[PDB]
Amino acid sequence: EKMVAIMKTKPGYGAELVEVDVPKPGPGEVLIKVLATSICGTDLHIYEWNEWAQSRIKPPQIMGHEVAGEVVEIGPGVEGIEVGDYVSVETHIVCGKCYTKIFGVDTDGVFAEYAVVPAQNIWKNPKSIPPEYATLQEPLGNAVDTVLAGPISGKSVLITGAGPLGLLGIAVAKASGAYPVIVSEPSDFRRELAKKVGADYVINPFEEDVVKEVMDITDGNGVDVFLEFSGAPKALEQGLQAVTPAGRVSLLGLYPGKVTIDFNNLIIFKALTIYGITGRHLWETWYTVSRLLQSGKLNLDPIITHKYKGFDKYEEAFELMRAGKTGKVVFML
Amino acid sequence: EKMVAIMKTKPGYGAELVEVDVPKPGPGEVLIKVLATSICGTDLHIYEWNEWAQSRIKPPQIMGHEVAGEVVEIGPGVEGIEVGDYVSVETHIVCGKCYTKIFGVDTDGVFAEYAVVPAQNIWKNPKSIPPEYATLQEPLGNAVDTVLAGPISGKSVLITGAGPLGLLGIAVAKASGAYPVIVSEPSDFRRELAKKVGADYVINPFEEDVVKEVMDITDGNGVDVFLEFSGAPKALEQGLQAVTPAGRVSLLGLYPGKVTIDFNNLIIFKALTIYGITGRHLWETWYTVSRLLQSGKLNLDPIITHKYKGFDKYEEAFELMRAGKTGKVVFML
Amino acid sequence: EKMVAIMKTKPGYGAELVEVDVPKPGPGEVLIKVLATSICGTDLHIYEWNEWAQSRIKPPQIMGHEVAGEVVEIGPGVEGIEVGDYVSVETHIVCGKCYTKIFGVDTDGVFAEYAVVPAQNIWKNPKSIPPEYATLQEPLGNAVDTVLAGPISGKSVLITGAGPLGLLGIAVAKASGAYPVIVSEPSDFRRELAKKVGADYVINPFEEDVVKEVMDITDGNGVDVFLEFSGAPKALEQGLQAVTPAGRVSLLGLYPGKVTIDFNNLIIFKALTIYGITGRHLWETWYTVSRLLQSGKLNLDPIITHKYKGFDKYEEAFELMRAGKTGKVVFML
Amino acid sequence: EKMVAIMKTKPGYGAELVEVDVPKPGPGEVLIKVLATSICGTDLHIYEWNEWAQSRIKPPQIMGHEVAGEVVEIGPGVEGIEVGDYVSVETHIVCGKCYTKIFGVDTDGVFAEYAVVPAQNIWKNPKSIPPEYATLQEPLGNAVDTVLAGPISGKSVLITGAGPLGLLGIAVAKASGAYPVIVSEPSDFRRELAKKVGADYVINPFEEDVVKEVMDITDGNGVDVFLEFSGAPKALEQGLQAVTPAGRVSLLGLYPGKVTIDFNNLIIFKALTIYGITGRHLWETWYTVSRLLQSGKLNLDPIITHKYKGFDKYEEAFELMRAGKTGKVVFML
Ligand SMILES: NC(=O)c1ccc[n+]([C@@H]2O[C@H](COP(=O)([O-])OP(=O)(O)OC[C@H]3O[C@@H](n4cnc5c(N)ncnc54)[C@H](O)[C@@H]3O)[C@@H](O)[C@H]2O)c1
Ligand SMILES: NC(=O)c1ccc[n+]([C@@H]2O[C@H](COP(=O)([O-])OP(=O)(O)OC[C@H]3O[C@@H](n4cnc5c(N)ncnc54)[C@H](O)[C@@H]3O)[C@@H](O)[C@H]2O)c1
Ligand SMILES: NC(=O)c1ccc[n+]([C@@H]2O[C@H](COP(=O)([O-])OP(=O)(O)OC[C@H]3O[C@@H](n4cnc5c(N)ncnc54)[C@H](O)[C@@H]3O)[C@@H](O)[C@H]2O)c1
Ligand SMILES: NC(=O)c1ccc[n+]([C@@H]2O[C@H](COP(=O)([O-])OP(=O)(O)OC[C@H]3O[C@@H](n4cnc5c(N)ncnc54)[C@H](O)[C@@H]3O)[C@@H](O)[C@H]2O)c1
Ligand SMILES: [Zn+2]
Ligand SMILES: [Zn+2]
Ligand SMILES: [Zn+2]
Ligand SMILES: [Zn+2]
Ligand SMILES: [Zn+2]
Ligand SMILES: [Zn+2]
Ligand SMILES: [Zn+2]
Ligand SMILES: [Zn+2]
Ligand SMILES: [Zn+2]
Ligand SMILES: [Zn+2]
Ligand SMILES: [Zn+2]
Ligand SMILES: [Zn+2]
Ligand SMILES: [Zn+2]
Ligand SMILES: [Zn+2]
Ligand SMILES: [Zn+2]
Ligand SMILES: [Zn+2]
Ligand SMILES: [Zn+2]
Ligand SMILES: [Zn+2]
Ligand SMILES: [Zn+2]
Ligand SMILES: [Zn+2]
Repeated sequence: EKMVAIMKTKPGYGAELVEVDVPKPGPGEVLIKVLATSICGTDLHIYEWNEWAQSRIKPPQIMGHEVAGEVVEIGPGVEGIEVGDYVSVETHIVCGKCYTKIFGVDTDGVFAEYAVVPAQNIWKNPKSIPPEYATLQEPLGNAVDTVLAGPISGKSVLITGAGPLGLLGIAVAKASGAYPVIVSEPSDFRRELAKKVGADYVINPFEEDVVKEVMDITDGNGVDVFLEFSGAPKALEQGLQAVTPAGRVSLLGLYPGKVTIDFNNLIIFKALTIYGITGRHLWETWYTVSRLLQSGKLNLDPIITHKYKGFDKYEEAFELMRAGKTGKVVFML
Repeated sequence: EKMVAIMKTKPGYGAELVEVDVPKPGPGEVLIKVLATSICGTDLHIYEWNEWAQSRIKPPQIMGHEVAGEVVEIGPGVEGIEVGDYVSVETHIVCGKCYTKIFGVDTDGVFAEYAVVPAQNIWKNPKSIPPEYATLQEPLGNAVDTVLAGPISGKSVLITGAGPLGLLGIAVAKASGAYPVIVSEPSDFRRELAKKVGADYVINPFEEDVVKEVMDITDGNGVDVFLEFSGAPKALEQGLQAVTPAGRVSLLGLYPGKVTIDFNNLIIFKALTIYGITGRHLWETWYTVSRLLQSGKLNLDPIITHKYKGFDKYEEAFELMRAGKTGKVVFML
Repeated sequence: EKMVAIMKTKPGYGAELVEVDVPKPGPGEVLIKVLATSICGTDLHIYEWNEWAQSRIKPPQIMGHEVAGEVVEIGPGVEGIEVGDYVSVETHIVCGKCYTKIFGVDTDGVFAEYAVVPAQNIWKNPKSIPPEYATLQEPLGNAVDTVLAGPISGKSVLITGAGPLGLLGIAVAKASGAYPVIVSEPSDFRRELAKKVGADYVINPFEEDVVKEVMDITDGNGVDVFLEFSGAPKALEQGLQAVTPAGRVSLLGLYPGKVTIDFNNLIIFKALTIYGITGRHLWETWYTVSRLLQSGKLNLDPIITHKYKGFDKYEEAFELMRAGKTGKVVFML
Repeated sequence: EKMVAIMKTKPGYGAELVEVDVPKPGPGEVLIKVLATSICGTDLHIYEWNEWAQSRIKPPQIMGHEVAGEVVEIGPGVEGIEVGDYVSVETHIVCGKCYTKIFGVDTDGVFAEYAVVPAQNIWKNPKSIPPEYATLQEPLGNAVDTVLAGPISGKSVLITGAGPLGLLGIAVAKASGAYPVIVSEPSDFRRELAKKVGADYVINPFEEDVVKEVMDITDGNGVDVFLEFSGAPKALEQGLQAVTPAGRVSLLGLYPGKVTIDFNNLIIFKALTIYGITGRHLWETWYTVSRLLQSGKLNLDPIITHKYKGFDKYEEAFELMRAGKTGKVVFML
């Protein structure tokens, strides 16, 4: 039995759409049939084959890691998982000995009709959640950990960056009672998506003064919460200036390099609480994500800008991403 | 200049609708013109004149404490407040020396066309918030402190009691991303109001087994959060049984007397976190309430079951309350 | 090769000192040579063979669970543990699937010269910690989770109950900067031990009014923290009355049955934070315990009232415990 | 009646020891007789008259702000304070309207035999606390807010900087159960003081590799808590590298200017919690400080390196400070 897969055949740009054997689940593994799979920034780096990918990816290897699938076969030893289960996957494979590898980065991914998954990284989904939303749970998890690092209901918020993560952040913040949610994004396309998801105010940082606008919106008090989703040094500076004294900051975005910041006046004298964010990858975050999805309060439709039937148009998909003309791209099978 | 007022003229049942002089604001006080004022359980006790009222109320005295008004005159010394300001009032008058008196309980209230208010208890409202909603801010504050005593977004919740406070609790929980929100209320009328506000599931405790139903809804895990809004001993027992181990409980409801509870198995062995709730009455809670109101996410319309024009039908209003046929009653001026 | 062991041979009172084969470690297990082992309340119940033991203990079975030992042999599969390692044991054997069995309760214990231990429940000890202190880590863990459930440095504290757990609680609280630490204990012997460990004030509840004394010590403010280590209904009532409004309570002690408490005035109106405590049994607590032991700040010497060489005098040990004439009893090998 | 005072007579270096009228307390003020007063970094800047002082100090003005005194006269309106009360002073005079001025910076200080103090900034001291320790409460408050920003008992700690604040930090951390407490300080004199206060390990950053040493002490895990008390850019970098992933950081030290930091790897990928610290100046911190002082657990003797009788040798005192040959200097009256 053969299957179609988007694979990084060798070092270099792009990828190849090929047909390989349907993998067989070994001890502690299960086989899932892919229903939907979405593309992430990490996948784009592997595609473009940058410095990062050039040092960690070992081709040939199937790409992708975000998925919504159905278990079709369970390997030896597996317990608690049955054929027919609707599932998604946690990408971080931890060892549990730390004081490890990433699914779809150090192993074959889910951009194929079927995929092998370690049983321990399986998350069961309620049948009511559509595949196109279920596949966004890993990214949603990062957004949830960023937004909910502290209290947010009835709090004013400044979100810098409206890429897919920032958009998911807006959706989580609004569903969590945040108001007003202010979003700064230079891209016209993404700034408009932010508005559609639910941003109460949007700011174009290349045409307006972010801090001034925030001060106007918050009557000079600043925002209670600043969430950094862009990775732009300037945005970090602006948010630290815009956050109210004793406010909370969550940093998810990754910068080009080191950043030069006025710690004395913006962090120390303002007595801020700053949380560095990276994926929890523990079930607690997944429980929160699942419930928010089941609640119907997450306005995700505007975020899914592209839905492809099959993997055939993969090249077009990756190109649209590089051109910054996408929110979230999903492959439907 | 005279004004109409609902006043507790003397000890006994009921109250009198009279006309008295429009009060004049003294040092540290301001005069507000009432736009809307709502009735609370405390007001009903003063009306019925029970043991509690019989020991603290000193008639004659104007009733009521929940209000939305406009400042028409500022007394001597007052700073930061100007004529024309749209405001609401914090009822607890604290001393700031503790490690005191209640507005509308130990002083004249707001069930009149005008009312004198200590400047320090004034809260300025954004002009966008309608009077009928602004007057519910004190009760909303109790609901916010109960619901938001801990994390709630993407958490399952059991609310026992759907009286006005429980209804406001449901509205706050839903706006805060809680799901599913399960409400137990024996009253058919109020149980239906709960559904209209936004309860995901409702339970009639006199016809169903609360714990069983919760277990069914949560697949045997129990709820992450239990909020007690009824004051019924049985409900407290049920919630403690229904809450997941290591879950959180917020207790607002007041019981008839002491309660007998299995601490060993329900609290200690389940490692619960229990918060006793009573009104914050500090600005932080008011900031949260104001933002949630401005967000438009609080489904308050179903809670306001009665809107009276003027105070003339006050007797009918209080009677409907005793008959348990109301959510929140508001007087519009 | 044979070894001496204190074993519950059959249903009934007492136990037998016998000689059995030195167990052999199977897959995922290791064999430790016991250096020191201490007696706990649970062991006494198994000895006395009460209702609880009569329903869970399946004789014949080696008693005891608190230990400090040295690994002498590692079973198949075991990684991270080498022969010669100085270790202690976590008693709760969890499954990791919950939203299980207890070492020394549902399995052979450590009251023997050698004992088999699941590798996953092994905790490595720094060689600087003496065996007689290392064996008290499980009980210390319960005390740490109770005392440190919230902030405690520079906080006033009321501890009810000075049994071994309460004594360990006093030691942890003092090492953590608590002051003053007030201890209520009716037993003259244990009340004196409390003073020796480091209690700043002691109260004899059968001769004095606990709440009055606390109020005198705290100038009418009450204590910031109330830790219940007795399991006595009256003590729970007194602590809830003695704790300052908005204070914190940690409940570890287990009551005879249900308790009748004034929730309205003592918990709700005082806006308390109540934590039900039961053993963490996760590494975080063990890390805290280990560091506190290494710090030399825990005054444990007064708590170890009896040190026996070998198991021969086991009957005398258990009897002294029932007579309430002990703090902590340790068997040295 | 005249009194001696250390006063900044005019712009420029140094100060003058003069005799002026004993001030009289006006409305809301009280007069205290100084028993002990200590010198702070702020006082040294006013003495040296740097850019900061050159822009905020308005001479003539009495210097100093840290004090332990006795109330000798109460002004009009004052309540709750009686002649004979042993007190200390909170330096931050807040307005309570914020979403202001500093005692001893924008007003006459306490380096005189008597001083006028706003009643609201008075803190009553237990008579058991010696004047030389009571006068260190404001600085201790900064140290407490830094150390206790999060949990610390049984946690490993790295403190960078052993100036007076860092020394007080070490004393608070040890009294709070921290272990091991690692201190990095280039000054031989201060590094030795750190050891005397109670540091478990000391590091000379100009002769050793701080991170390497921390890794050796913590077996490659890093410290649970990093407290920055130096204000040195390099120290901030080292602590962020030395703190364990998901650890906590408290920043009190103020840097020369902006700092360039690797946010991606040290804060974001390590999921740190960072607290910017500046003085609480609210009673809660004062309550904690007072109890820790009453506990006798703070090893403050080594920190007080100089005790002067009277103000006569003020010039010598300030010079010793600039030469970095002091811990804390106290004037005894
Ligand atoms: N810490 C973690 O664990 C983690 C995990 C995943 C992704 N990330 C990071 O989160 C960030 C967002 O990732 P993404 O997938 O949405 O990528 P993205 O490429 O879509 O970038 C986010 C957005 O920032 C916008 N932006 C650029 N300069 C800006 C400025 N000055 N102000 C406001 N917005 C500005 C861009 O136009 C873009 O739309 C990245 O830095 C990514 O590397 C972090
Ligand atoms: N702690 C505080 O600071 C504070 C402040 C205000 C009000 N309260 C209390 O909050 C509670 C609710 O007040 P409210 O104004 O909404 O009053 P309410 O009279 O409307 O009572 C709440 C609801 O509980 C329902 N109920 C009765 N038995 C029940 C059961 N077994 N299970 C579920 N529901 C049951 C009643 O039918 C009613 O609709 C009261 O106990 C009130 O005294 C507490
Ligand atoms: N929740 C958990 O996970 C857990 C785990 C272990 C032990 N425990 C419980 O912790 C408690 C203490 O256990 P222990 O081993 O120290 O037992 P213990 O028998 O030594 O009892 C504690 C002390 O309470 C004292 N006491 C009795 N009445 C009192 C009163 N009115 N006021 C003050 N003190 C009073 C007794 O004299 C005794 O010294 C028990 O209830 C035990 O069952 C709970
Ligand atoms: N944020 C606030 O509210 C606040 C309030 C008061 C003081 N402070 C600041 O706290 C800090 C400490 O003040 P202080 O009075 O103890 O002053 P201090 O002059 O005594 O300086 C602290 C110590 O840092 C040491 N140091 C210098 N470079 C170092 C390095 N690379 N590694 C380790 N130690 C190094 C110095 O030798 C000195 O002993 C300062 O930056 C001060 O301005 C902050
Ligand atoms: Zn992804
Ligand atoms: Zn704009
Ligand atoms: Zn434009
Ligand atoms: Zn990741
Ligand atoms: Zn994940
Ligand atoms: Zn009310
Ligand atoms: Zn039903
Ligand atoms: Zn029915
Ligand atoms: Zn109230
Ligand atoms: Zn209030
Ligand atoms: Zn034990
Ligand atoms: Zn006594
Ligand atoms: Zn006696
Ligand atoms: Zn246990
Ligand atoms: Zn344990
Ligand atoms: Zn100072
Ligand atoms: Zn060294
Ligand atoms: Zn040297
Ligand atoms: Zn200051
Ligand atoms: Zn202060």
